[PDB]
Amino acid sequence: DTRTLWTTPDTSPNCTIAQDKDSKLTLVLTKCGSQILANVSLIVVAGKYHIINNKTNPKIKSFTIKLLFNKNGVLLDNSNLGKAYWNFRSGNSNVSTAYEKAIGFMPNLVAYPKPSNSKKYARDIVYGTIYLGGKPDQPAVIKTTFNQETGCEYSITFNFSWSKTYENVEFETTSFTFSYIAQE
Amino acid sequence: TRTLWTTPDTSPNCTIAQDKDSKLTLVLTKCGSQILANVSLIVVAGKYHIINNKTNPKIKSFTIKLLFNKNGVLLDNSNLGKAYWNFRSGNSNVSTAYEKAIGFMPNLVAYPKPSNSKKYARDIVYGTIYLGGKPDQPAVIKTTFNQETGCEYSITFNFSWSKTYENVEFETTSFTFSYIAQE
Amino acid sequence: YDTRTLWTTPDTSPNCTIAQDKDSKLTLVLTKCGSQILANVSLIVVAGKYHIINNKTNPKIKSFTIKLLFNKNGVLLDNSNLGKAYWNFRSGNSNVSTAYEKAIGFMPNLVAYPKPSNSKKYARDIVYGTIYLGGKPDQPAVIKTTFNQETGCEYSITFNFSWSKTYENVEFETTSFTFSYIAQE
Ligand SMILES: CC(=O)N[C@H]1[C@H]([C@H](O)[C@H](O)CO)O[C@@](O)(C(=O)O)C[C@@H]1O
Ligand SMILES: CC(=O)N[C@H]1[C@H]([C@H](O)[C@H](O)CO)O[C@@](O)(C(=O)O)C[C@@H]1O
Ligand SMILES: CC(=O)N[C@H]1[C@H]([C@H](O)[C@H](O)CO)O[C@@](O)(C(=O)O)C[C@@H]1O
Ligand SMILES: [Zn+2]
Ligand SMILES: [Zn+2]
Ligand SMILES: [Zn+2]
Repeated sequence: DTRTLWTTPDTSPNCTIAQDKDSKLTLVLTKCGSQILANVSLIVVAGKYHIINNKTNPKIKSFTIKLLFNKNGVLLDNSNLGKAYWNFRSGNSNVSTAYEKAIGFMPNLVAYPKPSNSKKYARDIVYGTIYLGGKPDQPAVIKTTFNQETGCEYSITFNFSWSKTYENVEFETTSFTFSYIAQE
Repeated sequence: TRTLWTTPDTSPNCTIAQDKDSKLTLVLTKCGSQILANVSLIVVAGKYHIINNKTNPKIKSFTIKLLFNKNGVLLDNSNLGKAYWNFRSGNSNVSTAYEKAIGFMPNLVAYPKPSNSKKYARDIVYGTIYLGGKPDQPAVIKTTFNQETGCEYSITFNFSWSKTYENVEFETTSFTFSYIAQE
Repeated sequence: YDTRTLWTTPDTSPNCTIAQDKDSKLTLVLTKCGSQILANVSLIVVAGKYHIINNKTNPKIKSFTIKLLFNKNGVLLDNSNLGKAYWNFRSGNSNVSTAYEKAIGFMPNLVAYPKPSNSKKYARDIVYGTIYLGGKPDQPAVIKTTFNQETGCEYSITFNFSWSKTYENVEFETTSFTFSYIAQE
């Protein structure tokens, strides 16, 4: 109702992009009535997307992190984010019990409809720019899409892409804030 | 009572050039002293539906105005229609039109009404939305608080672009901003 | 009395020292929404070095920083650029009668944004944004907000204002920027 659904703010890897637990996705979802206030950042610690080099690897330009939810708002097992520490805040960590329901934290289906025969509108997307290493001249685009995945009831997906040729740049980002209309 | 919105549907509610030619999706959530705001626009017909700058070089901007009285009631003078601007009830509105919404109005000390005194830029918020969800099609959304005359409160959205777009449908991604509330 | 809001008040009375005493008004509003702080910021320089920007006359004037430093209790330290006099909890459009003793719930989270130490420094304690001088679209200036990266304090929120363009006689008064950060409690 007014609680926080988050990933914990530690640096302990909780996310799988290319290989297992290669990244820490810090995501904090806070319910303010009909809108959800969201704060996001990413640290890649290992694998394909850890150290970006577009001189040696020119085709590594984008990747996606998917969060898939069922009818009750529980994170599905096939999401990129691990189910382990995706829960309500208890202090600096989480409560002992994994949550039953989080429908109030899901994106609104009327505002952000699933793919169908009807006309797809752009309002289910939010664009933002974060910066690698905190450097102002190293931007990367974060594209957030609501409810556009199949095999779920609700989805939040993060697409990270860049158009610059980076040479040995560690992929860890500044933080970005956005919001979206809630289901309940 | 914590949310003022246009309804999350796609039923056209806004007049830019011709009558009801657009859908302005605006949600205002009260968070104490600040109002969390989320906004997108879909133009369905008329002058600003399919943008062609190579045919029409002058069509580069337009403004949607919301004008309020002392009680925070929307005026029929505004670009957005009064019919579907109300407090949240599920995925729709309350059956009765609201009487007072001063808590949702932009703070007068922070954003003063037009007057002989100095005008500061802090009553403006700048954002970038994208047409058709395409990253290579940016358009500027300029939000201004309490800068219209003939009303007590106002939130205006100015859409502008500097790129030459050919056959591009004006339907936008969402943008989130906030402002200081009157009470 | 509103304990869910820490602000400078939304007036235009100089409260901040960048180059000379009270040369600016920093309007900052911190609204607590559970474990996230919704923040709203703008800057008006009224006098001194950074008031009227002329980069043709003064090529090197391209940046400045406004620092807010806090102790263990979340009280603003006097060596901060922002004056303590009107940094308080909200009462109407003004502040409460007496200065606050605690505001830990408004401080940046320490696990999320750790104090300078021997550990690996992560970029997530930075929020980048762009505001505009005079409200003109062709006059951008980058606002860089960093959490808990100053030494000599327990908490800190710093605002670095910088620009790349050569501005000639431009009054440094900005549009508003909204962001959020994870709260300590
Ligand atoms: C934080 C920020 O806004 N950075 C922007 C920078 C800076 O204006 C300059 O590098 C001066 O620091 O310019 C860019 O064109 C770039 O480098 O790709 C876009 C980027 O978004
Ligand atoms: C979402 C986003 O930030 N898009 C930006 C794009 C993309 O960086 C590139 O098109 C790579 O896809 O580049 C622009 O110069 C453009 O096309 O006008 C600015 C625009 O704001
Ligand atoms: C509000 C906004 O996005 N302004 C942007 C402007 C405008 O697109 C053009 O001036 C057209 O008015 O273009 C810039 O390249 C510039 O002038 O430095 C970046 C700046 O951020
Ligand atoms: Zn690393
Ligand atoms: Zn259309
Ligand atoms: Zn001045």
